[PDB]
Amino acid sequence: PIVQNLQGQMVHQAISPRTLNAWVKVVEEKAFSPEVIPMFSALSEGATPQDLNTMLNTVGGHQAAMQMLKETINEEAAEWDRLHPVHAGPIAPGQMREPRGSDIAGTTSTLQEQIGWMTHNPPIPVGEIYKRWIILGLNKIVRMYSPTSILDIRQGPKEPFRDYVDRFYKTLRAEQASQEVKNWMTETLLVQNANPDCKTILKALGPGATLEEMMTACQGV
Amino acid sequence: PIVQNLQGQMVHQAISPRTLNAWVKVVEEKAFSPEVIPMFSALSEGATPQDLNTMLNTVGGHQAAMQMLKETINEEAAEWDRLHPVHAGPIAPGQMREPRGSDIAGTTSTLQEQIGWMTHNPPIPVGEIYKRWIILGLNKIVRMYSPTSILDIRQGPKEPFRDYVDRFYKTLRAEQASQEVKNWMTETLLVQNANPDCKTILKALGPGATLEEMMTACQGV
Ligand SMILES: O=P(O)(O)O[C@H]1[C@H](OP(=O)(O)O)[C@@H](OP(=O)(O)O)[C@H](OP(=O)(O)O)[C@@H](OP(=O)(O)O)[C@H]1OP(=O)(O)O
Repeated sequence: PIVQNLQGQMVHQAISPRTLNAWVKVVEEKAFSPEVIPMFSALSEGATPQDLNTMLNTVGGHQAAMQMLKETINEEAAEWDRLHPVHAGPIAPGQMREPRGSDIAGTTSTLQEQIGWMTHNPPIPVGEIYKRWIILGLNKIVRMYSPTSILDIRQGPKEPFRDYVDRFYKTLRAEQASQEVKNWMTETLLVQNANPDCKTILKALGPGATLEEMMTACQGV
Repeated sequence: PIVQNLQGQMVHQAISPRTLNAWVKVVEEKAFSPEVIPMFSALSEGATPQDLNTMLNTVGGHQAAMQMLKETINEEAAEWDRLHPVHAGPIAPGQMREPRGSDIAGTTSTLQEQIGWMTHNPPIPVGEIYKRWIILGLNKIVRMYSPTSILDIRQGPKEPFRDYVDRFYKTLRAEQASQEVKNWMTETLLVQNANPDCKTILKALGPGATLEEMMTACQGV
């Protein structure tokens, strides 16, 4: 985080040990359930790339996943570097050097330049692009850790409908696809994969039946 | 048919050989299934009654069918004679005479007469009336040659609903009862005769359901 001192100049503030330990416990306990992404984005609000690096390195276990995240961050940094070629020439006192692909990731940047980049007007959000790369990696990790694809979620012969819907929507949350495909999956795959006992009821209800109506109608079975 | 020559005068043009060939194929191979009527009504596009008789001689091979067709033509001609009593008196020399029930049927008329009748301002259609009588006869023949009654169209244990609906509608179009009985058949007899699973879904769907919703809800069963 970045805060203003008494004089009003921006000063970095280290993350409290409570937040850091909460994030570490979330990563080590939850495996990589899909709710880690919102929790991470809530715990890392307006943080400098050094803070993100601390929040990532501090994790003790799940080292394979952190390695995959390292690979994804490196690929995104290389692509960004290719997109922005270096402008040769001395930097005027009124500006600062343009951050390269690895300057964003914090492997070759000091704290002061990172503070200066996004506190400048107009701002260049190093933190908000680094967090985008990290979240893009976490999406792949979460998708990998989820057991089964959405197309293989099937209600058992005896399973209650509420548990089946819970499994289906957990898997769909873990799924990686655009929003339109997710809407189609919600509309059709839910009815299509049900057990024979509830499939007839769901078809008889109609094509525009809301989730509440389906679950209250299939409550007994 | 009727065409305009190089001098702007309407002149009869004979039916091309392959159109008569197509009609002969329709008569001899379709076994008077309910689709003979649309194909006749297509092949006889704007034909003077001489061409209608030329196409009709093909049915002369079937003794019973031609007898039914001739009886219906004669009955409609008698009704036409009754409803249009011949007026005795002088007529404007710029107008043609009046077509008798045996002159709209091309039995006692010449080609120039029918050309003048059809190419008139306002036109007096003889081809269309003759075609309507022929279609009445063909409706009677198609009804006679039906293979099964509407009450015997029952979906099989595993026949898809689409095939059953197509069979049912073909049989209903052959039998051609009145309109209200047709609506009652479509609404109720269609649901009644279905196989147990589709019957269950259709009953649970509700009463007064359009065909689209029935076929959409009963798609994969
Ligand atoms: O009554 P037909 O002698 O068999 O005439 C047909 C007819 O031509 P017209 O109606 O212009 O006389 C076809 O026209 P369609 O209405 O089917 O389109 C045409 O076929 P094209 O459409 O391909 O022109 C075909 O011509 P073709 O011989 O090139 O197949 C031609 O048959 P004839 O040429 O033997 O008269």
